[PDB]
Formats: sequence, C-alpha cells, structure tokens
Amino acid sequence: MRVVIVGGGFGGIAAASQLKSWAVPFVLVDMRDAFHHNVAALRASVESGFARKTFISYSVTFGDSFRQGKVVGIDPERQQVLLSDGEELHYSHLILATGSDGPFPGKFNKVIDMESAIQTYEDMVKEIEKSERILVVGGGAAGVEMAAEIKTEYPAKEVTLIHSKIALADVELLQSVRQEVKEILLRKGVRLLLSEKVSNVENLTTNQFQKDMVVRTEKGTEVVVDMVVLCTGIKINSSAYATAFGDKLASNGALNVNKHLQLEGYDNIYAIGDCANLKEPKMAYHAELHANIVVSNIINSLTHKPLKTYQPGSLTFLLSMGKNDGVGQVKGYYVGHLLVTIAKSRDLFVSKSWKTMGQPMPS
Amino acid sequence: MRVVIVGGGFGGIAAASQLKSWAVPFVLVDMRDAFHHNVAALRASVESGFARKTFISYSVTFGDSFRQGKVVGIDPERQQVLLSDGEELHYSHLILATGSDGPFPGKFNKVIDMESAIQTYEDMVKEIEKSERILVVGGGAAGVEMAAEIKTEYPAKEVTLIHSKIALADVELLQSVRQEVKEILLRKGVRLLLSEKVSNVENLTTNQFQKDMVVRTEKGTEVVVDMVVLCTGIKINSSAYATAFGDKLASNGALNVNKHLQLEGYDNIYAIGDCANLKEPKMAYHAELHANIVVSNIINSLTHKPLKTYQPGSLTFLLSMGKNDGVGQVKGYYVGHLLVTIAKSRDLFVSKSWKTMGQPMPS
Ligand SMILES: Cc1cc2nc3c(=O)[nH]c(=O)nc-3n(C[C@H](O)[C@H](O)[C@H](O)COP(=O)(O)OP(=O)(O)OC[C@H]3O[C@@H](n4cnc5c(N)ncnc54)[C@H](O)[C@@H]3O)c2cc1C
Ligand SMILES: Cc1cc2nc3c(=O)[nH]c(=O)nc-3n(C[C@H](O)[C@H](O)[C@H](O)COP(=O)(O)OP(=O)(O)OC[C@H]3O[C@@H](n4cnc5c(N)ncnc54)[C@H](O)[C@@H]3O)c2cc1C
Repeated sequence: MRVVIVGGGFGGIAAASQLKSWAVPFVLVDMRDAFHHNVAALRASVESGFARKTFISYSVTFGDSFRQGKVVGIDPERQQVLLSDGEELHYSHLILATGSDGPFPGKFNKVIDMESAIQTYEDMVKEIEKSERILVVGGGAAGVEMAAEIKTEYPAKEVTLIHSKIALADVELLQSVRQEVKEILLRKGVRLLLSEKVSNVENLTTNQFQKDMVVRTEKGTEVVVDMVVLCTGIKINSSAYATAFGDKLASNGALNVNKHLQLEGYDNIYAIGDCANLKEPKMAYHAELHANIVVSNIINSLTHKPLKTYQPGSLTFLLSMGKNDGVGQVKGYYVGHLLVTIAKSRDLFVSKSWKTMGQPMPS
Repeated sequence: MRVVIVGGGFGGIAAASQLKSWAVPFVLVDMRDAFHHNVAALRASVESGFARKTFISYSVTFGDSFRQGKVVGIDPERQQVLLSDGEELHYSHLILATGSDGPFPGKFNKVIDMESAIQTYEDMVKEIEKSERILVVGGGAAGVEMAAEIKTEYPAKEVTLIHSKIALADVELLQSVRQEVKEILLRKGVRLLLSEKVSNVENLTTNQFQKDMVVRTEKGTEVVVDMVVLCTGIKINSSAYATAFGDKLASNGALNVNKHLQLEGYDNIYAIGDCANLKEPKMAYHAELHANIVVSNIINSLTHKPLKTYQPGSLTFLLSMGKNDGVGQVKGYYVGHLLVTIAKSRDLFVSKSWKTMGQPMPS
C-alpha cells in the first residue's frame, strides 16, 4: 500500500508528518525540493537574510518518502500519479494538496532547488533596495502584504498600490475589514490607486530596478516608478488533476468532496487545503486541520472502521495562535459569539513550519 | 451649565456615570424609569425570574440627575429638550444616545415603570411556557436569539423561524457567519422558513398562547402554531431629534458627526451609540467607547483645550470580554490580523450593567 501526496504545502507536510508518525507508507511529491512557507514570501522579498527561513528541505525531513517532480496527470482508475519526466507512481490512497498558484514573489511553485529559490528571493531584496519608487499591481492579499512589507523595511520609499476594485482585499472579508486594510496602508504611507486597471500589463518590466518606467492605466492615468511588482491573481492550482476531474471541478478549480474530504467519485482520493472546495476561507491553518481528518480516515479505511467527519468551526484555536498581547478589536456579534480581530504574530509563524519539519531554524 | 443626555441606554448611562465622576452637572432623560439591558431581553422573555436582572432603576443611581420623560423635540438654537408633558429642559451641551427601537420582546422603549416592565416580561414567560408550537417572525438578531433561547429552555418545543431573506442575520456579517447562525439554530432543532414572508402580518395574534393559529405566507405556505413572537424590524430611534435634523439624517435615521462625535452643524451637540452614523457595527460595546470620547470632549470644551478623536478599532478589548475559555474559531486573515470568533459569556454581561449602575444584583 502507498499513500501518495501531491503537494508539499502546509496541508501536505502535515499529512506526511502524520502518516510517518502512524508508520503508514507514503510518498510526498512536490515540484520544489523544499517546502515554501509562502505566507512569509513577501517579507522574504524585502528583508535581507529572511528568505533562508522560508524554505525547508523535504529530503532532510522525509528522506526516501519524498520525491521531487511535477505532476502532469492523475489516473484514478489505474491509481497512477504521472510526472513530467515520464515516471508514474502507483497509489492505494491519493491526497491532493496542490494549493494555489500565482506570480512571484507571492507564490513560487516551480521545479527548482532550495539554494536557487532562496537566491531568487535575495536577488529581489537587492532590486527592492535599489528602487526609490515601487508600484505594486494587485490589491488582494499578496499586494497589500508587499506594499506593507516594503514600507515597514523602508519607511521613506514611495510605494504605490494599484487595484481594479473599489476597495482592497478579498470581497468575502467584512467591508469594515476591507476599509481597515485601506487605513492600515494609508497609515504606512502607501499611495492607493483604486478602481484603476493597468493597461498592457504584459509589457511591464517586473521584479527589476529600472529608472523612470511609465505605467499607464486603462483610465489614461500615469505613474513613474523604478520597479514593478506583480501581485495579481493567485488561483487554485489544478495542474495536477485538471485532466482527470476538470469536468467536475467547481468554478474556481477546487475539488468537490464529501463530509470525509473524499472526492465525490472515489473512496481512496482525498483533497485538503486550498484545492478542496470547502465553504471556508483558504488558510494554512485549515489545510492542517484537513490533513488530520484525512490521515485519520486513511487509518480508518485500513481498519474498516467508520470515517471521521470534517467539522468546520473547529474549536482548536487558542492564544498560541496570534500574539501574546491578549488584545483584540470587537468587530461584531451573533448568536452565542463575538467577532474579533487579533494581531498576527509578526514572525508569520515561520517557526511552526520548522517545528513540523523537525529541523532547527537556520543559524 | 447642564449636559442633557437623551437616552439612558448603554451609551447614556456610561456618559452619565462619567459626568458624575467628573462632577459635571447633567440631567439624564429616558422614557423608562429603569435602564434596560436590552441584549438579554429575549432570554428575559423565556426564562422565569430572569427579567428582574434586566431592569435597573435610574433614580437609585442618579437621583435628581435623572428625569423620566419622552422627548418629542430638540431645539438646537434655543438649546431646549422638549418633553411630551409640555416641559422643556435647557442645556449647554446635548448628548443624543437614543439607540434603536422595535417590537417587544426585543425592545421595550416606552413610558413605563420598572415593576410593570419586569411583569410584562414575566407575563411573556408564562405565555411561552403554555405554548407547544411557536413561530418567530424575523431572522435578524432578535429573532435568531428568541428561537435559540426558547430551544435552550425548552428543548422539546417546536420552534419555527420565518425570515424574508435567503440567509439569516445581518448582511454585513460574513456569509460564513450567516451560515453558521443557520447551523447553530438547526443544531438546536429550530425549523427554518427562509425566503418566506408572512402575509397580513398586522392580523397576527402576538405574544399570546392561542391554540391552532394558522399563519400564511405570501407563497401560500401555512404553519399551525400556538404563539407568535414578532422580531421583525429594529430601526434607529430618531423620535427625539427627527423634527430638528430630519433633513440631515442618514438614510437609516442616524446622525452625521465629525471625528469628535459632534453633530456636523454644532459644537455642543454630540451623538453616541446606535444613533451615531458611524461606519462600525452597532453594539453596546461601542456605545460605551463613544461615551468616553464625548465626556472627554465636553471636559475639553469647558477648559478650551483640543478635542479627542474617536478612533474606531480601539485596542481596548481583552479576555475579560467573552468567556474564560480562551478558545476561538479562525475565520480569516488580512494584513497584520486574524479574524476570530469567541463565545459570548452566557450571562450576556448583565452583571456589568449593575456594576456600572453601582447597584447590587437582585437577591
Ligand atoms: C499574502 C498571503 C498571506 C497569507 N497569510 C496567511 C495566514 O496568516 N494564515 C493562514 O492560515 N493562511 C494564510 N495564507 C493562506 C496560505 O498561504 C494558504 O492557504 C496555504 O498555503 C494553503 O496550503 P496548501 O497545503 O493548500 O497549499 P500550498 O501551501 O499552496 O502548497 C501547495 C504545494 O503543491 C505543490 N504543487 C501544486 N501542484 C503541483 C503539481 N502539479 N505537481 C507537484 N507539486 C505541485 C506546490 O509546489 C506547493 O508546494 C496567506 C496567503 C497569502 C497569499
Ligand atoms: C438580540 C440582540 C443582541 C445584541 N447583543 C449584543 C452584544 O452581545 N454586544 C453588544 O455590544 N451589543 C449587542 N447588541 C446591540 C445593543 O443592544 C445596542 O447596540 C445597544 O443597546 C446600543 O446602545 P445605545 O446607548 O445606543 O442605545 P440603547 O441601549 O438602545 O438605549 C437607548 C435609550 O434611549 C431611550 N430613548 C430613545 N428615544 C427617546 C426619546 N425620544 N425620549 C426619551 N428616551 C428615549 C430609550 O428609552 C432607550 O432606553 C444586541 C442587540 C440585539 C437586538
């Protein structure tokens, strides 16, 4: 028997770690040879020396249970995972944990080695350093984070953020929250260009210092900057499984699962993390909760016992998450509950990934 | 000099308590002779003996600085508060804290004495007790709370909740939260009739046990119940001030204020709580924060010093609010912050109002 995990993200490494703890045979597959703590990728593209903390070697943790490769197909009938180098991996159980993909710096999902990936982010750090004026394209989570991280490291730089909507950040967020994102950026001094769409975006020179670049919008508006960072358009990564289940995907590319996180047509394929079509926000935190359920259900499948149900609204959230302030912001109420915001821990929980991987953080 | 406060709600009693602590002369005006902890009104209409904890005598706390009356006009030029009994109260500073109004049991804003108000809720408790089947009209906060409180006290009663929208609760809440409200009610066994509008609502027999009442919807749907509770339609109470500022109100009846919570046309009128037109959710918690700012600014006005600014997103929120569980539910993220839900304390913070009023809770 063999559990194959496609995707070594937050979900995948949680599932692999747990399968190893249970001594279930498995192979974890990822394009990269290192786990990417992608939440901290924007900080890594700004703050010198930080990128080394955001990649963690898979093989050091998992040895022969890790296999680097780019999955270009899944055959659910013969139970094969098909790689871009022609090899095929049979499975008895398949966990799809393929996450979301988008432009660098926000995402870095490609076939690359750890040192080269760290050096790609370090190169970006020097380009940022060189540039007095920087445009960020995209007002979603990655763009807001990039604007904020630049102004944190370099409070005197001129940062402009352009965004096609009326308000920043994900529509599913409370507008009270969207407006607060605007106000957080304005407090840091970022200049906002909302409802404002870059024209001929494909001709931009990105991730590079270049004096006096002129960026035009569809409104004819112009700004002159020394570097352009693309933070538009993170979408669920269906590359592994599109040819097998494309006709059955949700609109956004996510996989439809039952209450046990099994794919609807199968009892031995599961989806976790962003790529599962759940009615919950796509977070690293939930990807890990999904992994617990799926590993439990693989165990129960071996033992012919009843499967566990994924309960959204897990109560396992404590002061450990967030900071130690104990402070919050009341944002609303409803039956039995209050809505609150708390500050993220400003290490962006990097240390938890090194803990999960059983590796000391770099010196 | 005299600060007149119209409305002895959460905001008004906070402002009055603080003005008394500062020894600023004031008169607090409310229709009722007792403060109503309106958050717990639905529980008070269900649980025997509980209503006595939800009304607190104004005069016991404030003596001659409280005046019962129903304000039917404000004259901002002569600086008069006009009462329905013909009397007028001059002010040097006016705080409008008029809150929101709606049907009983959710709201109880009328000229009435404390013992009669408690007895009105106790009467409702016996009508609920008598009724095996109960319809709740309205899926906003009051209706959801009424359905939940009935099924908490009487898990075997048949409770139906009818609501005109597709989903329950305030649209400004996350749909993830609206759906969770649905799931909280379904777990308690409430039968939901969504997208479903009661026909001839004015002919219903409400707040009364009556066997075999037939309720028809605009869809022709019918249900047979023994009691009907109206929880539709809490709206900002502009009765005090409509004739003075109606032309300048926001659409929902709220008052437009500047960053110091002063009414736009005046330096000596302030608005706090629900009746202030702020871009924040209307809660008792915020009404009290508004009162702090306004009292500070009245002091600063006396001393000819600069006014304080109301900063939405106050950081003064701790584990004291909520329960002691320390547990939460992660609901989302954004720059620097996580969105979380925590459980309300299940006394619905009744004890804090008695503390504010300096009165021991009833035996
Ligand atoms: C700016 C920003 C901030 C965020 N902050 C937070 C936060 O504070 N908290 C939080 O909980 N979440 C946060 N998130 C969300 C978080 O990044 C994702 O929800 C999380 O990474 C999802 O984990 P996952 O396991 O589903 O996939 P990922 O972590 O995206 O990992 C997927 C992996 O699959 C691999 N893969 C995909 N397709 C293939 C293929 N065909 N072949 C081989 N390998 C493949 C990729 O190489 C990748 O390593 C943030 C996101 C952004 C953009
Ligand atoms: C079901 C439900 C649950 C809630 N739960 C919470 C919660 O958990 N936490 C939270 O923070 N908020 C909660 N709220 C919101 C909370 O009830 C209100 O935001 C709060 O009462 C606002 O306080 P206020 O001072 O603005 O006005 P109110 O508390 O409504 O007081 C206004 C007062 O003004 C008086 N008044 C009005 N007009 C006149 C007039 N013309 N003359 C004389 N007197 C007048 C009324 O008699 C009344 O006493 C809840 C609301 C509901 C409906």
